[PDB]
Amino acid sequence: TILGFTYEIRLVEDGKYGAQDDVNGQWNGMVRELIDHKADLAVAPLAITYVREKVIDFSKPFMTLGISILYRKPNGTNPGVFSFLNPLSPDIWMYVLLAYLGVSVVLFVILSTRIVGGIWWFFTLIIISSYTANLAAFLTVERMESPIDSADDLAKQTKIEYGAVEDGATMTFFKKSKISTYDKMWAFMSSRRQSVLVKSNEEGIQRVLTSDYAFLMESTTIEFVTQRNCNLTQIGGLIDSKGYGVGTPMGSPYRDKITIAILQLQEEGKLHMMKEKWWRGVQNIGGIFIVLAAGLVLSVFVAV
Amino acid sequence: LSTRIVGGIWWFFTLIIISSYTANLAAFLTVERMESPIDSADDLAKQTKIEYGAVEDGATMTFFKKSKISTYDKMWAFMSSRRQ
Amino acid sequence: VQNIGGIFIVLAAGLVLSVFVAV
Amino acid sequence: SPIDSADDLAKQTKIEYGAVEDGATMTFFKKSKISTYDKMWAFMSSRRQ
Ligand SMILES: C/C(=C/C=C/[C@@H](C)C(=O)O)[C@H]1CN[C@H](C(=O)O)[C@H]1CC(=O)O
Ligand SMILES: C/C(=C/C=C/[C@@H](C)C(=O)O)[C@H]1CN[C@H](C(=O)O)[C@H]1CC(=O)O
Repeated sequence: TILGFTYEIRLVEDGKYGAQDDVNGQWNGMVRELIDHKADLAVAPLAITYVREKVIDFSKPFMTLGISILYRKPNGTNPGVFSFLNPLSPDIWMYVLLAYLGVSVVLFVILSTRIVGGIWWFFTLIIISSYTANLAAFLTVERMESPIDSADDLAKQTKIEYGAVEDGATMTFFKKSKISTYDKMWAFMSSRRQSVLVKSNEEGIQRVLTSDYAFLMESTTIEFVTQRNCNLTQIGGLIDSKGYGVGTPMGSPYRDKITIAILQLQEEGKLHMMKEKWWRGVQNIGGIFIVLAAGLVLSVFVAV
Repeated sequence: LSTRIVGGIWWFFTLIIISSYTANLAAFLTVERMESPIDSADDLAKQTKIEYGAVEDGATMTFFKKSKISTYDKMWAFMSSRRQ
Repeated sequence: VQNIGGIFIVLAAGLVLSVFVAV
Repeated sequence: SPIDSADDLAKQTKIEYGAVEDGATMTFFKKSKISTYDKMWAFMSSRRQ
């Protein structure tokens, strides 16, 4: 509507983006389809990398983004309704019930009262001391466990599997990266090549749903997969800033008018409205209150 | 015996809520005392959670450019990779 | 168990001693 | 915990450590195949005075 050109959409024959093979230097995907002038405009969301900018021409990026880490929501901890069997296991509960039965059967025949009260005192103090120590240890081992906040915590671990789509920046960005943690990421990608280098974004989503997987993927599509699926989460900030631009052949005379039109659309903020249109659209303690209420209503029922 | 068991469950209730309070405070104090901040120059070059940079190009940046230590050189490469 | 069973054993021995006191 | 070997002081930083200025003790962390000895070299370079 802003330039008056008529256009026809044709699917590329291999269904993949612009990459190259190192065995011959031949590009394939978007770049090979664009150097031979088979198509002119590449509106498909390509990344503005370095070597793909060097080979073929890009417009100005109409929006920016980065790579980030997709993870399963760690919602495995929930007390729920009652469920106080898990803290202070019922072996201890039947032990103290047998102790209460023993003091109840001694209570019929009862200088004796002072020592019975004393042994009851330090028995209850030792029991409550052990329970407070165990609960404090349990809370400080639960609180010292944290989710993987960013890429450094994922670099510290190796048990949770991680990876990205095969080629297309990601690990080819990591081999063009001298950061030692990201060098360890690239060494992991080389060492664990044969399991997690899935090209499809569907199975890269699907491996997070089934397995304990982290998936390195585009920060824009985080919004789409979190609007669709509410069981997923984003961890980490933004690694490095990239963008989505328009792919043109080298020396295309239309490209200057295309980026002037992109800046004209961004002058009024035209992109944001259809971006939002297409892209948006203590209980562990609570049981003892019920226990005290049941005991109070039992005392009320036996009092009358 | 009814007043005795009401007093017993009252002492038990305040006992268990102070027990949970002590466990919560002990966990909070243990996490706070085991938490340590960053002070060394290697404590920023080790992870990517903290980003950093110099004022501009010049004596700050050319010292890390000439870093043969491979400790300032690693953070130099990190800040060089995302100079924008 | 372990510590708790030993505390139970000590409690039973003290109960036996209190019965011996009560005679 | 008390100190047990060089890997425990490799991650440690509150206890400073060093060696002779010029000698053969330098060349263990000048050339090494373990990154912990590189961390001790970083410890020497940060505390060269
Ligand atoms: C998921 C993906 C895979 C690319 C794979 C390689 C082998 C390719 O065909 O260039 C694409 C999606 N669009 C991205 C882009 O080009 O911006 C690219 C991945 C990426 O570069 O972040
Ligand atoms: C035992 C020893 C002691 C230190 C000597 C220094 C203080 C000196 O007089 O230069 C020597 C042995 N040869 C080493 C050297 O090559 O200087 C040095 C030990 C070392 O510092 O590695």
